[PDB]
Amino acid sequence: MGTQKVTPALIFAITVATIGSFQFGYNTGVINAPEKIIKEFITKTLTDKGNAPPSEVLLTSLWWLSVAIFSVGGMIGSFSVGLFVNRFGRRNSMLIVNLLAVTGGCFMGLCKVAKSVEMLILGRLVIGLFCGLCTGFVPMYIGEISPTALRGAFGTLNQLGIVVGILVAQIFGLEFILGSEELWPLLLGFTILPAILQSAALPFCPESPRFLLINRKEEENAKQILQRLWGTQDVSQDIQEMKDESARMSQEKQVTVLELFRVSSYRQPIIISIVLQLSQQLSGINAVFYYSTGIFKDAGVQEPWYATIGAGVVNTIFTVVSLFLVERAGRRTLHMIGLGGMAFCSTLMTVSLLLKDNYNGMSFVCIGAILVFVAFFEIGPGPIPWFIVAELFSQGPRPAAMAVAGCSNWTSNFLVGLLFPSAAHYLGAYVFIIFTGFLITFLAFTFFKVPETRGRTFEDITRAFEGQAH
Ligand SMILES: CCCCCCCC/C=C/CCCCCCCC(=O)OC[C@H](O)CO
Ligand SMILES: CCCCCCCC/C=C\CCCCCCCC(=O)OC[C@H](O)CO
Ligand SMILES: CCCCCCCC/C=C\CCCCCCCC(=O)OC[C@H](O)CO
Ligand SMILES: OC[C@H]1O[C@H](O)[C@H](O)[C@@H](O)[C@@H]1O
Repeated sequence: MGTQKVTPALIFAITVATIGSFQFGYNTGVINAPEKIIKEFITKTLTDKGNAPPSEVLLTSLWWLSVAIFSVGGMIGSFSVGLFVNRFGRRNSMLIVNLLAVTGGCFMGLCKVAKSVEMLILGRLVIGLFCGLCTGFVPMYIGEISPTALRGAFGTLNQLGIVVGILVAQIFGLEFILGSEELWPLLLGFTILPAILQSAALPFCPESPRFLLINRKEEENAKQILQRLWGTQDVSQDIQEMKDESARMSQEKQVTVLELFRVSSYRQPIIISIVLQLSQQLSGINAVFYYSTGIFKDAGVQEPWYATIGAGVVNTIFTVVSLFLVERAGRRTLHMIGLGGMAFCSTLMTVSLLLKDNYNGMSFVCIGAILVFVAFFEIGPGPIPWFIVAELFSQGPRPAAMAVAGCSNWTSNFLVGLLFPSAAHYLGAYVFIIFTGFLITFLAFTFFKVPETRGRTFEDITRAFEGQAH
């Protein structure tokens, strides 16, 4: 660490940033529990306005839209971060977009008294736009303000917020809390509250000193912010690394999305970045989490909702585990262990499901395979892809790279949700071998293609990619 310290100022800045991480997880998970309540609302709204009750095809379509419009907004929002972070800075970008969070949350809080299914859909679209921007803003901000030796650990706090957000959404979704016919608008409108908290706290967070020095050429301002955030007057190594990056950025054209696919020096890290996002989403994690309740039920769990909250607890615990390991073990090891362990668990889900009606006891194996699958996911493929893109690029290309990577994350998220019900319909229990195939494929890619970034400066990582490109 040299003289660099973890100050209360640093903890404060990063915690406040990860409120957007909490928003992404909360809004990802909140919609699942009140599904029947919300379909009832859709039917009652369509009839109360005169129309004939929806068929189940129509109800399913409108519910699918209510869920999926979120991912569409996330695809658009994540791809749009480059429009914000260089124009307003990283800190102010997070501040401004909470207008989206409050607006989207109000559309969802008010759709029932407005008797407006459109307002529900618009809300989920707006909150997806917000969350898409967040999933880009937060790791960029944390990656740019963390000490190098702790960039991975601090990067994992983003995923910690996501999984804490999911767990809170599951808990609030319990019917004796907010997941009731009366209170489900509050379950969705809750997202306004973190946003108000974060917006109150963000002015007191520092701008990224890398943004200030490199993008804005304010060396003295950056240096002062670094000295306070890290609790030391000696920041010469880091300042000089930033001046190196500033010199490099000055000598290369402004980076565009398309250019990331033309320049050889950028093509390797952007392929890595995109592939690592796929390895997260094409693990099937959101298919496994969402369908876990029905799988638990078919395995005999008498109260399957508490087993899914158990999965959410496991999801949180092993994010903390990854947090305390990623600087020791490094990115490669944790990510590969997660992919490999998930490969085993998804395969075991297929095997247990195929045998459980014949072999007494395999039901307990289905239950364990789901829970262990989630633990392995959070060892690496959960947290690492969200923060790794920030450390794979230097200052100039990072916003356009994270726009692309994040969009690929949301798009593959969408594609799993789009295609999984059909594949499960044809393949039954074999559907999880599809995720096994991706997991194994991406484990091979990781072992052969993903450099170790732990404890390395951005300049050192970028130089290695340029050396390879030569
Ligand atoms: C000033 C007026 C504000 C209005 C008052 C309403 C505030 C109530 C909000 C409660 C939930 C907030 C949850 C915020 C999310 C916590 C972030 C997190 O989970 O941390 C991630 C990781 O641990 C790295 O810190
Ligand atoms: C739980 C009561 C059962 C009755 C209602 C059945 C639906 C709930 C099923 C799983 C909840 C999982 C919540 C945790 C969040 C999972 C993460 C996720 O990806 O959500 C799925 C996707 O957003 C949208 O399909
Ligand atoms: C007839 C289809 C079922 C009715 C609607 C329920 C499905 C969720 C709706 C859109 C998925 C949006 C894509 C992003 C969602 C995350 C991936 C996911 O959750 O996959 C599981 C999903 O429930 C399915 O496979
Ligand atoms: O905890 C798992 C959640 O976080 C992951 O990093 C993904 O961003 C999200 O799709 C998933 O539902």
